[PDB]
Amino acid sequence: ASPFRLASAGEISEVQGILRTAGLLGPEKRIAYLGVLDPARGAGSEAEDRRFRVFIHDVSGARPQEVTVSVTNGTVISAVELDTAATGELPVLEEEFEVVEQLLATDERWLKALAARNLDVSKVRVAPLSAGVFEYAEERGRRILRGLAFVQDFPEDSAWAHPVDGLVAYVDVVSKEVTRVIDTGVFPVPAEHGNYTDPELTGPLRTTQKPISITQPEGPSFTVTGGNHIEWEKWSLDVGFDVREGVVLHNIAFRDGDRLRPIINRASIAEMVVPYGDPSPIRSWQNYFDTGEYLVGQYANSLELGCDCLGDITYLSPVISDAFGNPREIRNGICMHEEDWGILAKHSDLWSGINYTRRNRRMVISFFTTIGNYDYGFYWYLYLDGTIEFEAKATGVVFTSAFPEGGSDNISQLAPGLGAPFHQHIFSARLDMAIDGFTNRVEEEDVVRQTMGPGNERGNAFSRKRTVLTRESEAVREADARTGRTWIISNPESKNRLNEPVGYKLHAHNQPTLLADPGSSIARRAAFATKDLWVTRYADDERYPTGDFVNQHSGGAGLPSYIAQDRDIDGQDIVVWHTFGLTHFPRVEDWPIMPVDTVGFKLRPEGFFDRSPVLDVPA
Amino acid sequence: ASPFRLASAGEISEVQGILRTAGLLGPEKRIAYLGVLDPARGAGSEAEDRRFRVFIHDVSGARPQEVTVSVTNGTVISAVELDTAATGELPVLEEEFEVVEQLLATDERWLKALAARNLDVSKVRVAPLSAGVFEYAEERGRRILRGLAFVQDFPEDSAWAHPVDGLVAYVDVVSKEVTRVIDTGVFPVPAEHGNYTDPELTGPLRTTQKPISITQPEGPSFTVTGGNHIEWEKWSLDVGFDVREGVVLHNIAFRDGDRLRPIINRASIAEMVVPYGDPSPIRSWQNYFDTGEYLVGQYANSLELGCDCLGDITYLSPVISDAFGNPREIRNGICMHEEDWGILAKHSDLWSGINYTRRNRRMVISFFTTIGNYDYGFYWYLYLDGTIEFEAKATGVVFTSAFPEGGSDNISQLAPGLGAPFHQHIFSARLDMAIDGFTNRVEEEDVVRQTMGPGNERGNAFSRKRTVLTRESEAVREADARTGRTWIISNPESKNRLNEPVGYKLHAHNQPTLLADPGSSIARRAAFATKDLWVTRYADDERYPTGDFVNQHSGGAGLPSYIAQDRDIDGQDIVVWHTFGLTHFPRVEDWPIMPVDTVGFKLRPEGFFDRSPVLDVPA
Ligand SMILES: [Cu+2]
Ligand SMILES: [Cu+2]
Ligand code: NA
Ligand code: NA
Repeated sequence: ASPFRLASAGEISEVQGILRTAGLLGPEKRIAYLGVLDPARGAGSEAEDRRFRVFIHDVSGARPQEVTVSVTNGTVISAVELDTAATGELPVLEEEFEVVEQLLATDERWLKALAARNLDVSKVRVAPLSAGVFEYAEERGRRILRGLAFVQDFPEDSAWAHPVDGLVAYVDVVSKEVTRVIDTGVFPVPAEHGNYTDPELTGPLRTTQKPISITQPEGPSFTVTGGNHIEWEKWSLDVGFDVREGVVLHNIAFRDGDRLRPIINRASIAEMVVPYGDPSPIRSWQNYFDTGEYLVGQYANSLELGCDCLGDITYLSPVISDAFGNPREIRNGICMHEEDWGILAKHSDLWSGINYTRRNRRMVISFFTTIGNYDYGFYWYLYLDGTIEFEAKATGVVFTSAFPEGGSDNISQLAPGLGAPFHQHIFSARLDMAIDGFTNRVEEEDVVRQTMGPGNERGNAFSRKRTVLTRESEAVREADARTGRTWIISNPESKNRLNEPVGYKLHAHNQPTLLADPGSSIARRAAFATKDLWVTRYADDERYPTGDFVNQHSGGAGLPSYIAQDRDIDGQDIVVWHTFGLTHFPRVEDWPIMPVDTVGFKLRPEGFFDRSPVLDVPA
Repeated sequence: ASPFRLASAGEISEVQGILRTAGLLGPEKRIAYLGVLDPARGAGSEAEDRRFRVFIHDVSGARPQEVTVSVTNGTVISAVELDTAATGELPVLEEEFEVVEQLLATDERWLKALAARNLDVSKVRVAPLSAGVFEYAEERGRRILRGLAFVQDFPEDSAWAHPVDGLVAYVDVVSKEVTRVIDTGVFPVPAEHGNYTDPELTGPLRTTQKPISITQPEGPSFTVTGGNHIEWEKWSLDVGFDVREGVVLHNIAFRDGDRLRPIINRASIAEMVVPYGDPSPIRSWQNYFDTGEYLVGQYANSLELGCDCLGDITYLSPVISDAFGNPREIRNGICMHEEDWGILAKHSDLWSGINYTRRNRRMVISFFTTIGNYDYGFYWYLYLDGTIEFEAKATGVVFTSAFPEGGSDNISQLAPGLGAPFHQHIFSARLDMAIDGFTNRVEEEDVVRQTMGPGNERGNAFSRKRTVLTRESEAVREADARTGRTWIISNPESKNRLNEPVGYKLHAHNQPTLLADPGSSIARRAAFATKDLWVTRYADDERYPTGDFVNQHSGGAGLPSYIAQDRDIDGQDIVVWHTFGLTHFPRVEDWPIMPVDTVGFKLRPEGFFDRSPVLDVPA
């Protein structure tokens, strides 16, 4: 039955077949995105209709299309020609990755720039970098990538150690033309290698680590049915996968006694952006929307046992479409396991004589992706006590530049002559809430300090206040760590045994939000990133905080447009969008490969249950 | 040699003998605190002098003494009589715990109050609660405890479910007199039990948890020598234990190539306070300095294998003095183990074809203590990548009251008629820094946003600024989460290969600090808790942010007194004092036994190393 099951090879093949039969997938067409759509609200009672959404690119220069297909019924539901100058370009295609370097290698301007620096063109790697929207009128409606160069001394060399600063190129990847080559002057190309598997750099490998063995002799405590339905320690959910968003959780619910109680209808990382803070014209345009522009799911790693995921691991192997509509498996792309999480609850009582200790555990659902130099792990955690948590783990190799003679206010030094421009990695978690069902509301809760005086003669009292966000125009909120600000999602029509509305409290890390000037291109294209919390009324076409087409798309779409509708969110079907990020001033310790750093958020039950939900956990 | 070794049973007995011989430990004397002193600065070339500090109480009413003994030389170094009305009372004595209930049980005022509520005196437990300093002039110079009552229906009942509100009593535990009994009127005593091992409340215990087995077939990767010297994955340290502070870390250093590089000379939790935010006179005086008043180390639990600490565990069993100077072992009081910590670093490179993944681990040193209703786990972590972290885990049973008819702005409802007053748990970590040696300084680092305009035409630039804290008067700092504020401890005389001062960066959680009105008794007694970061010049007698004697002691000592000296801290031997805490508005899920919640901080290397320190970690 499972309408939330993962896409199968057969379903993608059938989408291909339906598109072909309908005249929409001839030899010049390429699929830039393909994913299954979620069931409509209230569709459970009706029969399944598995629908897929497809963005089709045309290599001959014709306009791209957005298409929705019914794989159940073998039909095309809708097909619409896109005007990309207006609504945005399609996501970067796998196959364009090589094109920037290939075109530049026979361009006379590019070759002149390389010859000035005594660089062999065969050794020069060029990254295919998203272009954004700046002052170049000719780029409007054209698929552009920008190119930054890095020297690779030999095939196994880390080119990131050898950035070619002072040089950037712009390329039309459809007409296959180089539009601009900018050379602001030569900088020394940093000479030290950054080869972290070279014994010369690592030194002798440590022989001091003794093994750690994590086993489950009776297997894991979770079950998987229907391919992707998880049941674990009162929790129930479906693990989806999408080529854009990556791992998506559906139908997060908790079995409280005899009742399956919904909590979150859909949880995803709906966008992530990496804005750079270096004003050099060589990099001042760079803002990588890894999710919206590159599609993080499509570059999910195959994860190796005992290396990437340790313990008793159950894998999912999601299937995606290649550029022609053939199915492609990402073998062992999703890890699922439970792990011990220390003490859950403990008390040694002075009067009863009873000593009591219980252990915690969490269910982990993760994937790891690679976008150029960056590698990111996306981890969702469900805990015994009802807590839900997301954690992003950032690693890879830092994006480099030259380090200016005389230093920099916007770049860190990593090695002689080698710099790393300052940047942020900013995520948007889209939480389609369903606290005990769909009738929800959000309150902002602040700690309230009280003045010494009447009613508080010793000046010890403190309190809190809650402010209901009633309409979307009032629902764009900022952090206030000093006042312990959190946000509670509750169901005003579902009360606990103490007659208080059931709820969940979102605890943010209160890291800095987008630092760019509010008048910048990135502040408009990533408006979501300027505020910590947004609440919208649910709509099926409001999927991403940046809109459907982010690549080379100005403001116009996404959260600021959604919120303008000023819809009722006080006891309605709502969606929370939480912005959270890492602000990275690279350190020498990040070079030549960066140790993991983390950011995330959690939600904890807040009067959702009638007492602790973990009293039945055994010793 | 090991001058940082744990106190032995023999040393404690020998201190007893030296005190007895000196005429300082007759039959009326009791030891309220005993601990080993750290070696003086510059020791190492000179032979060992193990010195112990002792606070000696007199049950006959004589003035207490502070005494320092050289156990090496068999001498009393110093003995001084204390005027407690001036400098503070000694910590609460174990033997005083029973006294409050016992004295109240034959007091006619107390009995009248219990009779008004139809409570059998034999069933009424009375907590021995620290008194603080308020308006009661007769308490000055007297050892007072206050008593709040909880009914126990039978021996194994959790009395916390049955608070007796409207009633409090004050008792002189030396003269054995009840000074005051206050009855502001009857409240219903909540009737539901809170017995978390009663099958009627737990229901059938889960049978769904399959085992998780964590083993190390070759044993652990760390060594223990000299009883408490740890070496693990380049780290070196000594694990101390004190009855006041609990686990204390000494000589944290990292072996970088051939050189042992100090980072932190001493790390401890030097105070922790639990202020309550209920303005009822029954509780408005309550502020529990678990460390300074009660001594958290003395109540450290014996930790059961597979239950409290999971995996291949190495235990220390610290020895403390009882009230008479006899040694007492806390068996398995400190857990030591290493554990896997997910991915350390990972990159799959598009150009080199090299795929690389390494796992992280951390060394864990912990203890768990119980202070009445509260139980707290203190965890120190050292990570492969040079990160140092502390985590506190708070659990136990919440402190209860009646829940007022018509609600409360300062108390949460947990069960019918049962409340939990709002409170905070606020810690002070004292980090005697030694970044590459003792010549250190602290900078406050904020993110700096930049305006769009000349030099920043696209409005993307961002930067940071660092402000050196030059003197103690400038070194009392507050959080600013919005600007990503951190604090860097560096050595201005030790530079990395890039000619930059080596450093470590402190990352705080930026939780609310002390909420009480600044004119309250607790704001003065816990002044440290009002600001996130303090920096002092090291002095051997500046051990606690609240001074040596916290019990019933007004302001006048501790950090505000130390900072007044306005000493140079710019390239000097300095101490960082970081305040961090949890603000707890109890939830129904916290009842009848609370799931663990956490707070802490970490320090990460910041140009301390010349490149990543984990390049030599094997696959
Ligand atoms: Cu980064
Ligand atoms: Cu608490
Ligand atoms: Na919703
Ligand atoms: Na120091």
